[PDB]
Amino acid sequence: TTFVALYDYESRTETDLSFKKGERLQIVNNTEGDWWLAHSLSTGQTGYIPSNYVAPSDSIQAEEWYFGKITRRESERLLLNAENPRGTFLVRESETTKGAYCLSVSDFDNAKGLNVKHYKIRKLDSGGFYITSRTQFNSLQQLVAYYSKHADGLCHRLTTVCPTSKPQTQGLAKDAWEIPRESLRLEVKLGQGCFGEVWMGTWNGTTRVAIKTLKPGTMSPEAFLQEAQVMKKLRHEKLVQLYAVVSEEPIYIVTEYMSKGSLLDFLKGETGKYLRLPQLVDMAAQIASGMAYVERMNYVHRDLRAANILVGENLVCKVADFGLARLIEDNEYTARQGAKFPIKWTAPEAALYGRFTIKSDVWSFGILLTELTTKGRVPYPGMVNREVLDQVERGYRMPCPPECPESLHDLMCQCWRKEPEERPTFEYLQAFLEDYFTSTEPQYQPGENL
Ligand SMILES: Nc1ncnc2c1ncn2[C@@H]1O[C@H](COP(=O)(O)OP(=O)(O)NP(=O)(O)O)[C@@H](O)[C@H]1O
Repeated sequence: TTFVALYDYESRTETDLSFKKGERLQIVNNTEGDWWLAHSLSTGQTGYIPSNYVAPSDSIQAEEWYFGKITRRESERLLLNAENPRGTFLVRESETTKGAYCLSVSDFDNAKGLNVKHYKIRKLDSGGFYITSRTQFNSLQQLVAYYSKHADGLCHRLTTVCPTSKPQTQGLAKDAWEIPRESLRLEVKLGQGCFGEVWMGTWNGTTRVAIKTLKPGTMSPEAFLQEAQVMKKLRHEKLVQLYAVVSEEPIYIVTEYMSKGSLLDFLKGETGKYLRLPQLVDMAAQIASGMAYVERMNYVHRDLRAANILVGENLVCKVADFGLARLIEDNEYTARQGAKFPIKWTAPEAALYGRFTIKSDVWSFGILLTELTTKGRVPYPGMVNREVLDQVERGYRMPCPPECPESLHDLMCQCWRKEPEERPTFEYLQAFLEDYFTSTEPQYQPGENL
């Protein structure tokens, strides 16, 4: 009946419990959802813990190398990390065959360099588990134990478990949402937007967070609180999580801190000097993935651009600042006008008639695509804000960027169709970009290569 910690966790409050990976814990109350009351069997300490940091003892989820429901693409990003020795692996659920699993392994070819090999694990009618029919096992852990000693047909002996980063807890702590202004300490100014500032800081003197401040008069706290309730329910690995808020003016917005900064700045400079097409297309794919979730949830971003995409380790990109723009009470901004309104990323029907939809976000994604292929160069280079809308209304569209493949420029043009409903979906954009360089995420090795 005991559980086991999958990761190390540091206590953030007076009532939660710290633990180290591998510690055995007794859930002495699970009547909650994301935060459970636990008791450490080794230390005797009690306290709340994030439910996504533990797994039932002896379960397959308890296995260090079992990544469960991770896609083939996501598993590849993790395995291809430069630090990973050859033979680094993970096991996950197969996407094409229900009930089946998959062993993904990192390999190096002197005529292909670093690469990932995928092997589908089928479970017979009897009960055996196998990659090759000439070798079956009664369990996934038995299989893994075998190939850790002998490659036996695999690209390399299983050597190291794929490392990963601690998952985000849902909320800063149990029941924390509308928090006291004094629970935060601002430490490093990260930037100054148009309606406030952003700082790297600390919550409760223990947790690293990002804090955005809104100048009084920007938007009504009441409307803000209603909208924050909606955004709070949006959870996806390619969306920056909203942690907590201080609803009274000056309004505070606490989200997860992205150390690598914005995509725009990462695009310009030295960080993006040797950035090649395959990298830029993968970042675009991640962005389309988060926006497809937004699409599935029937939500609307309203301010999509490279400045609003954040970067993390493993070239991870996350969609930020969604929903807020709609609350701005600024008179000029409300009329899609002013030096504060991002007209260069706005679809004509949104600017002209205020018709903001997932389709106008698709138009914005097309513009973002140009920043990604021009090292962050500003859209419509020779045009001033005040003349952009009239030009685009008459049919003007940016030409193919220098060095950008025409095929990608064609995608942008689809996103910029005059008819919003003729514009592609984010589901489509994600699939197109993920499979851009011949790779619809298929192909599994056969079995015995020698
Ligand atoms: N969660 C975060 N983690 C790290 N840095 C962040 C984070 N959020 C914002 N920033 C940084 O802060 C600046 C953004 O401030 P912000 O007020 O959001 O301006 P913006 O980029 O101009 N767009 P907008 O907010 O739509 O007007 C950029 O330097 C970002 O890198």
